[PDB]
Order: sequence, then structure tokens, then C-alpha cells
Amino acid sequence: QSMSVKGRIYSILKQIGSGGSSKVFQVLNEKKQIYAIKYVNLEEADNQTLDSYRNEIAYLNKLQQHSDKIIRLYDYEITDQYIYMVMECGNIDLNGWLKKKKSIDPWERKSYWKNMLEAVHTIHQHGIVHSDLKPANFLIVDGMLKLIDFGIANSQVGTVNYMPPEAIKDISPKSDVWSLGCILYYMTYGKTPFQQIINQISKLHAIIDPNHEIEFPDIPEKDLQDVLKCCLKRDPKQRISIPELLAHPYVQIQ
Ligand SMILES: COc1cc(OC2CCN(C)CC2)ccc1Nc1ncc2c(n1)n(C1CCCC1)c(=O)n2C
Repeated sequence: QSMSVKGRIYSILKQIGSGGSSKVFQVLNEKKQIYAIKYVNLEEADNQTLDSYRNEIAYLNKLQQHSDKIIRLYDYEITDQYIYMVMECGNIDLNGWLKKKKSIDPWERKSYWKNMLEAVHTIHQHGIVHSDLKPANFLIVDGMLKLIDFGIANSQVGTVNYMPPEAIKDISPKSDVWSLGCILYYMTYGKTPFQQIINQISKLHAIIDPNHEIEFPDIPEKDLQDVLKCCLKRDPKQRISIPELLAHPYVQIQ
């Protein structure tokens, strides 16, 4: 098993993940360094899908310099047939890590929250709203959480547990605040705010219904409780912004 990206030879070790036209592999370069290669098959992609892919690459290549909480893209090879992307290899995705770990450390949680705010803050600064944030979008690379994608290109497929109420009616940087809040709620209470509701139509109804009060059990971290209360406001106008979350005592205290 082997492959070439811009003349540089990579030895395939394992297949990290799979998609529709996409395949992610854990590779090794000529200098025995470990990387992640994303392979995209364009042999079925239409011109709208191709441009969504070119856009996502350009943005990932641009926001590279702006924040270290954005996944490294070292090199890429684009042909009509295929896209090969030499990226940084992570240990695990946040979703996989949270599915494994029974108890999550409060210091780990703060660190992870901080990292998510910086990554999402950086994308917003360039006019990008992910609009679909889930823990699968975040990758752990040495205790550091990194944002995998920006939601531009067409791994927790079809999840409504992190969906904002405004998205269900149909979207601003505030939409990402609701999704991030759901991720933090999961790291706090062990489940997403609407995980108890199995029926998807009933679940969607609950997110958009203000008469359905979101539960906020008492925890030693009062700062943490306020963040969740501030993020999970159904009216985006009544919801806290990313620059404000970065100045919140939970992120800055101590
Ligand atoms: C080998 O290291 C990993 C293991 C891992 O856990 C997998 C969970 C599922 N099983 C079947 C295999 C291990 C998830 C991500 C990584 N690292 C990683 N490092 C870099 C990645 C990247 N993933 N991904 C996808 C996220 C989920 C699947 C692939 C990427 O798109 N890049 C750029």
C-alpha cells in the first residue's frame, strides 16, 4: 500500500475514516513522519459539488495562518479525477473520545471549550458560519481541539441534537453558538439537551417550543451552568455571541 502527493511518496498504514466519495488514511512520508491523507473521488461530483470542495480547500488553506485550532493542511494534489490532501493526523475525533470516556475532567472540558471558541471565532472572522457543528467536526491533536471542516464542502450524518431553533424554521454566527452550547452541555451533563426524545419529529418540535424548558441541573461550576444557559437561548437575539463567550468568567477565571 502506497501513494504520491506532489511527487512526495506516502506509505498508507490504516483507513481512519470513510465517506461517500471521501476516504481518510493514516500515512507516513519519505522522512517517516506521520500524516493524514484525505482522498476525494471526483468521478461522480457535479460542478456545484466541485466548487464547494475548491472553496472549502481555499478557506482551510487561508485560515491555516490565522489559528492553530484549525487542522493543518501541509499540501494537496487536485486533478479532475481526484483530490489528495496531506493534513495533520489527530489521535481521535471529539465524538469518538466522548463516546469512550465515561467521566470528563472539568479542566479538560474548559481547555476543550476554549479551543472550540478560538476555532469557530476564526471562521466567523472570515464570514464563515459552519451551521452544522457536532463533536465529529473537532479533532484531538495533543490535548488540543482542532476544527476539521467549515461546513462548505458537501462523521455524525443527519444529527438534529445540535441543531439551532432558527435552522429548523428554514442562520447567523449565533447558530454556531447553539451547536457549541449543545457540545458543552454533553460534556457537562452526559447527554445533549434533547437526547431523551427518540422521535425525531417530536425532538424537532421540542427545540423550537419555548414551553419545553431545557433542564439545567445543579453543578459545582456555576460559571459552566451560566454558559449553557446563555448559549441555549432559542431566540438568536437573546443568545450570547462568540466574542462575549471569550470574555465569560468560565473561560477567563483562574
Ligand atoms: C488514526 O487517528 C484517528 C483515529 C480516529 O478514530 C477512528 C474512529 C473510527 N474507527 C473505525 C477508526 C479510528 C479518528 C481520527 C483520527 N485522526 C484523524 N486525523 C486527521 C484527520 C482525521 N482523523 N479525519 C477524519 C475524522 C474522523 C475520521 C477521519 C480527517 O478528515 N482528518 C484530516
